[PDB]
Amino acid sequence: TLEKFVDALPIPDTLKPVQQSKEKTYYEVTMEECTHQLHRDLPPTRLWGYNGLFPGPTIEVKRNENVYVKWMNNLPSTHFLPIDHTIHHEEPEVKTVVHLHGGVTPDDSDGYPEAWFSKDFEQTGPYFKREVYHYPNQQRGAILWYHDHAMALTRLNVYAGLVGAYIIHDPKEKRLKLPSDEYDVPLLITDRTINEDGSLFYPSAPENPSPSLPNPSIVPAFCGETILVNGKVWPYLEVEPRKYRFRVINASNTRTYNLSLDNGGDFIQIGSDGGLLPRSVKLNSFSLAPAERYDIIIDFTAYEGESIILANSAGCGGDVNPETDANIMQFRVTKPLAQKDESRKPKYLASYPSVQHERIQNIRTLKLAGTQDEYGRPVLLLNNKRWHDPVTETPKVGTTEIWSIINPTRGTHPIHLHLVSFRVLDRRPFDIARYQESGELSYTGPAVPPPPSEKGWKDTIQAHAGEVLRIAATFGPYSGRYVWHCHALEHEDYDMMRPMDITDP
Ligand SMILES: [Cu+2]
Ligand SMILES: [Cu+2]
Ligand SMILES: [Cu+2]
Ligand SMILES: [Cu+2]
Repeated sequence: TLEKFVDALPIPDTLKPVQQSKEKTYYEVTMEECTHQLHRDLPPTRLWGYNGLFPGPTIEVKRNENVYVKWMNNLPSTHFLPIDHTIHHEEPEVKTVVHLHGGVTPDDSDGYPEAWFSKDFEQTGPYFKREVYHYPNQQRGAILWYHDHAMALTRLNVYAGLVGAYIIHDPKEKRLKLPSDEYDVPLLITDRTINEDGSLFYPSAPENPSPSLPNPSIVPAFCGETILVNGKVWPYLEVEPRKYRFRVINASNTRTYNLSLDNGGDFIQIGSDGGLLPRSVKLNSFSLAPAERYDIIIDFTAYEGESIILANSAGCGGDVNPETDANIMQFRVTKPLAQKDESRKPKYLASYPSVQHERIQNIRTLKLAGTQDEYGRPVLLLNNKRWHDPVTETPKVGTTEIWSIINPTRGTHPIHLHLVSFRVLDRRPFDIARYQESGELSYTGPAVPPPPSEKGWKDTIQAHAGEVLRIAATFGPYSGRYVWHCHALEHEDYDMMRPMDITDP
């Protein structure tokens, strides 16, 4: 296997605006097929990248900054990864649309899966309205990220390399003196399988495919043989002996990570998907499913000279392998201090979400289910509805709902709602067999409130097997057509995604 920790961690450059005034910031980002070396010992890999980079440029904005991004497709007319033509029913082969994950965004700038476009916008999907997306950024400071969201192609376009970081800085948070600038570093984690010739491998069918299966065929899960951070295989990062802030993003298709430091050191979590936690949390490990973000401080002050592995204990399709996927990256505490560490790790960070006292307008019960298709493949469904079925999740703008998510399946699903961030209320285990036979919900234990890591704002949430997860969301400030879905991309594409209409009655 590839030798670990021989390439330095890339830190994507921050994107520069094409035009900027006090009133408007304007960016242009063009999707390009390019080649990049992913490891010292590999030939360059053909990838799809925003501005031809993998990951894409980091975009940094201020809270309330009036931002526009013209996302453009300049990709080849043929994909290089295997397309399954049976999962969606003349359209172009390569369709793209950019979604700002976590963005409080008007609906026509949200990257609806059917708002896709081909090269130069030559062909556009039925929900396409505009070329230049508008991000008003009227939301809490947080780690966001942007990625492709095209109908029935999301798992492929994201795997190809179409992911990047987007950070909203709220100037009100500056007084906290959290590690900043060079000491504030995004970590986009993506698992990949790479052929000897350097080319990406993505499966064209399940292992030992039934003769009944189409070719190519979608698979329900992808587990990569190798882990990359910021577009390099098992990299090292030279750090100063001081406090760093890391914006940890799971940009993988399926894989969940459970992260720790191999010297037994602690993380201090300061933020979740939706921004700063009300109080900092000391953690020895944390779970990170697709699309979740952790905003953490690691304090290297006492560890000068040491090499510390960011390790992983979560399996993907089996037990973790000590020599491969148990490793994410390596910190080397060998960079001389550039200046005094004047950063802080404060306990008191932000207002509790619980200060809010919104009236519960609706309690929405939702189930994670699915069926089997004519080929014998599993089709994962929210409420046993297809993406194309008439909309059923129709919250009213400005109102608050409790969503009760029932998971009788064998696995976790990282459920994501567009537009909003939400509070986690509790998780409660239930009798799966009884639910499957009668549809009746019989609890097998008391409700468990969220751990401190989940006492802030979330937008992607692990709904574990055999549990009912309750979340509370206020639907706004915008009305329009959004979505909600499982963020395991293999599930999302077939067919665990539903429209979500926020109505203005
Ligand atoms: Cu996303
Ligand atoms: Cu999203
Ligand atoms: Cu799923
Ligand atoms: Cu989405």
